[PDB]
Amino acid sequence: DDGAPPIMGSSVYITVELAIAVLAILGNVLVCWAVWLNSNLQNVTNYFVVSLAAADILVGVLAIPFAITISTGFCAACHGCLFIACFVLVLAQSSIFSLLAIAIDRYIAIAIPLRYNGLVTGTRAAGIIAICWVLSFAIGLTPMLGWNNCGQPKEGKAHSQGCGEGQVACLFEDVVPMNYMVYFNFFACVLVPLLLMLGVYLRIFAAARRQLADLEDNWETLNDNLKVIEKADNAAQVKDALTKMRAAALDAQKMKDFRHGFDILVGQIDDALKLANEGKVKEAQAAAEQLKTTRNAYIQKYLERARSTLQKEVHAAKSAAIIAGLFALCWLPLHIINCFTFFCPDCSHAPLWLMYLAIVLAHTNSVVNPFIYAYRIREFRQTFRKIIRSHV
Ligand SMILES: Nc1nc(NCCN2CCC(c3ccccc3)CC2)nc2nc(-c3ccco3)nn12
Ligand SMILES: CC(C)CCC[C@@H](C)[C@H]1CC[C@H]2[C@@H]3CC=C4C[C@@H](O)CC[C@]4(C)[C@H]3CC[C@]12C
Ligand SMILES: CC(C)CCC[C@@H](C)[C@H]1CC[C@H]2[C@@H]3CC=C4C[C@@H](O)CC[C@]4(C)[C@H]3CC[C@]12C
Ligand SMILES: CC(C)CCC[C@@H](C)[C@H]1CC[C@H]2[C@@H]3CC=C4C[C@@H](O)CC[C@]4(C)[C@H]3CC[C@]12C
Ligand SMILES: CC(C)CCC[C@@H](C)[C@H]1CC[C@H]2[C@@H]3CC=C4C[C@@H](O)CC[C@]4(C)[C@H]3CC[C@]12C
Ligand SMILES: CCCCCCCC/C=C/CCCCCCCC(=O)OC[C@@H](O)CO
Ligand SMILES: CCCCCCCC/C=C\CCCCCCCC(=O)O
Ligand SMILES: CCCCCCCC/C=C\CCCCCCCC(=O)O
Ligand code: NA
Repeated sequence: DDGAPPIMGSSVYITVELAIAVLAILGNVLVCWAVWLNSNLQNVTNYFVVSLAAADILVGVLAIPFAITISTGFCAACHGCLFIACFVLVLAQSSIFSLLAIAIDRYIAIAIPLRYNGLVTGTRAAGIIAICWVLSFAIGLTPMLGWNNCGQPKEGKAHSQGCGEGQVACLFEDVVPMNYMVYFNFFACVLVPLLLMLGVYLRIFAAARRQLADLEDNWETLNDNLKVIEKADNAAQVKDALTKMRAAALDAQKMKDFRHGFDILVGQIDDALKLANEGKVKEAQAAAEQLKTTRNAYIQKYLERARSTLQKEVHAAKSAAIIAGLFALCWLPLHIINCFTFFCPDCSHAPLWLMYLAIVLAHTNSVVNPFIYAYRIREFRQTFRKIIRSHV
């Protein structure tokens, strides 16, 4: 009619989809290759990273070819059409499970580092990954379980396209119910987990900030109470300061040169405490001055290393949170459009070109994670360089 031949816009959409598919495959194969090759990348966190890269490889290999297919409106048995339409929901759900697992993994690592290695193992991670893939199929293919529009085929459209008996024009919104897409897929299965992830990341950053402040508080307490002892004028004041220092030292103690340093510190505090209890103020103060040598030669090195470890965990959690935020940024437009279609039947449907933009944007998310790893994680970046240099 008055509209341009459909193959022209179709050709642009399909070409862009194929470009995205190539890049999603290439980048995420590289991710999987790096983890396979580099033992420094083989940890539980990165097993979920690989599960996420696998979902993104399958966006390129399967979901994008399926999206290209369903954009034609080809004649199909309705339940086969549903599979074509819904398989991408499986991969998105799997991604959400991987993203949530990564957040939780980093929370356990910062909140209870002493039991992380005993609690979060590779064997348990592989079990969780398998369970999450099964649940992703069940959630994303729930329309194949009967929550579909196949009982109400658009017969006039099927007839105009010459479809056979029992077939429909395979179009996403004709077969997939929008109440499923909004209430079940978006609200329950996407939005709630993303808000949960946000809460987990808030807890991670709050715990890091609290632990860093506790490190500096213990350091300040050590130096303040040293001054208190130096300008004390009786044995009772030295004793009070040393008793608070001994509790802090044990509290900071909670590796061989680390343990020797705290062993020295507590012993030296005990030395001065014994002199103080005998009422020997000058001798107690001189004994407490020895603590400065231990503080410079050991304690300050522990403080710097503890701080450095925490800042690396903050940096790693920020990298993970960026990937979760980019998943939300890339998928929200499509979900929001579905909300308008569903909740505002008096509003004109979002136009075809905008839907395809939103679909392309969702698919582009399967391209971006390898770049975040390359730019933010040195161990990935260096391994990528080795693979590319040695093999391309
Ligand atoms: N909703 C939706 N559609 C499609 N494809 C059909 C596009 N067609 C939808 C109708 C539109 C139209 C415009 C003006 C007048 C009538 C009709 C044309 C354009 N694919 C999807 N994927 C996800 C999706 C996956 C995860 C969350 O949402 N929603 N969705
Ligand atoms: C392991 C991988 C590579 C295999 C991929 C198999 C895919 C391509 C197969 C599995 C099930 C198939 C669908 C099953 C039924 C129908 C209904 C029919 O009227 C049109 C084709 C259609 C829509 C098929 C398209 C192709 C399909 C999606
Ligand atoms: C054994 C594994 C590896 C195969 C992968 C399973 C998927 C891709 C295939 C296997 C069998 C397929 C189904 C076989 C037959 C039909 C009946 C038709 O009316 C609609 C499609 C539908 C419902 C297919 C949907 C997709 C399907 C579930
Ligand atoms: C997730 C972040 C980036 C926000 C994205 C907001 C996008 C998805 C929003 C902002 C403005 C919105 C549009 C505002 C008005 C209309 C006209 C109505 O007849 C159909 C929906 C439609 C076309 C909306 C679709 C969704 C929309 C494009
Ligand atoms: C934390 C944030 C990102 C959650 C996402 C917010 C979503 C659920 C919000 C943002 C804008 C909202 C839409 C804004 C306007 C309208 C038009 C109205 O006639 C029906 C509801 C509808 C369609 C809203 C539905 C819900 C909506 C899509
Ligand atoms: C149409 C059907 C298409 C096929 C869909 C199949 C989707 C299932 C894909 C699953 C990919 C999962 C890969 C994820 C692999 C993660 C690595 C791992 O778990 O190893 C850790 C342990 O070994 C350490 O002890
Ligand atoms: C690495 C393996 C990747 C798989 C390659 C497949 C790429 C082909 C892309 C899209 C499939 C085209 C489907 C055409 C729909 C039929 C149109 C119609 O019947 O009207
Ligand atoms: C569509 C919603 C899914 C419905 C709920 C399904 C219930 C599955 C829940 C948890 C799985 C727990 C893992 C148990 C592993 C058992 C392994 C074994 O028996 O050998
Ligand atoms: Na993904």
